[PDB]
Amino acid sequence: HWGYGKHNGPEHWHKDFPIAKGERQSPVDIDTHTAKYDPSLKPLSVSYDQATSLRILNNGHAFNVEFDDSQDKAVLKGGPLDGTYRLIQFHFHWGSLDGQGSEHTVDKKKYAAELHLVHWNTKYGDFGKAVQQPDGLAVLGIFLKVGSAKPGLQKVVDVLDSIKTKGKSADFTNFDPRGLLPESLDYWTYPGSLTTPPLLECVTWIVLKEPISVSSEQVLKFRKLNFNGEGEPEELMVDNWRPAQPLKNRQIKASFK
Ligand SMILES: CCCCc1ccc(S(N)(=O)=O)cc1
Ligand SMILES: [Zn+2]
Repeated sequence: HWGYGKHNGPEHWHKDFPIAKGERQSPVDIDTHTAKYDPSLKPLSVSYDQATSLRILNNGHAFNVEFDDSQDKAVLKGGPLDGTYRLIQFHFHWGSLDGQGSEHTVDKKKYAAELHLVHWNTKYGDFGKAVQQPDGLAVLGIFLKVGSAKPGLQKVVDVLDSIKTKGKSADFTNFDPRGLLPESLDYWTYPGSLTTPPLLECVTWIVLKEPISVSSEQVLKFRKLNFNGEGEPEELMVDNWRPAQPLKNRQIKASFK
């Protein structure tokens, strides 16, 4: 029954998921002055040209755009990563107001939202086995700020009316996630965790420095989704973000000088 409310939110999660107080939890604040350029990072490769989206689902916590990950169709390689990581889904976290919503922060700045493109390490065969490994997942995180509209987001925005409540899904084929990227692939990276229960410490985080701009109308439509199921009291799906967690014994590395 975890969620984002006062009675089931991030400050309660540790009771059922004690790893919430672990040594490599996410998100974190990215102190840009302390992060260090790492010459050992290889070029990052986002290869999404053959992506096969399938479906969009309101899971009661966010909405996921799901991909066919039965072959190496959309993959992430390079950067800090060893081997090949296959795209399985993306989703967002967002706020009730434009001044909050991101999970990672940059010098304590909160963005209006944060996109997570979730990938699993193909050496482990399936996502469920990958999440049991310290290098099982790679999540590409992209900040959203409110300004001009992001054209490649509009197809997502326009289907949300059909998945308003928890458990609803809709066909979402032929969506191109390349339309959600910014121009630059400059990034910060560090070892962390899933940001929702079960909070497993299996993620290499790659957080892009350049945000994408989305319009006020686009993010307003995110905020019309519901956490609740159909026929239940309406609880707007807003503020579905975990705050920054202690950095502990970690260093954030930058891909750029
Ligand atoms: C075991 C199922 C895990 C699903 C899940 C996938 C990704 C994230 S996030 N927000 O990108 O760290 C959270 C949860
Ligand atoms: Zn996420």
